[PDB]
Amino acid sequence: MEQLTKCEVFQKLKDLKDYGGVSLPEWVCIAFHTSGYDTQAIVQNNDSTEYGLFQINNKIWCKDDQNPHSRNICNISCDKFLDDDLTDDIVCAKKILDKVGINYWLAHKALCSEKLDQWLC
Ligand SMILES: [Ca+2]
Repeated sequence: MEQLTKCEVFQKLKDLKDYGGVSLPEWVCIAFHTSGYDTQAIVQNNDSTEYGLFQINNKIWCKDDQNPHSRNICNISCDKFLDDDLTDDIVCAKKILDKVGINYWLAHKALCSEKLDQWLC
């Protein structure tokens, strides 16, 4: 695993600032709640696997050995979301937000609405 600090996440996610109207603090909050800042996090379910900081699934967003019949919307191999370069992770996160919305990560819960200044570095 590779856990980052809150400040490292803040700096690394700069390019997501205000994307879709989501402020930087919200992205950091999303990252904390999604993978605890672990860029190598992998979570398995019966029919799918989620990868990295943004926990992008191999059912619709990326392709891996477990599911080669993935829609591969982000057109990339999931293992790409397990390294130190968040560049492609960010490119794909924007698509998820554009397409499904912030609830891909929040699941209808208001986990990143109050005291947002707490997620600032
Ligand atoms: Ca990456």
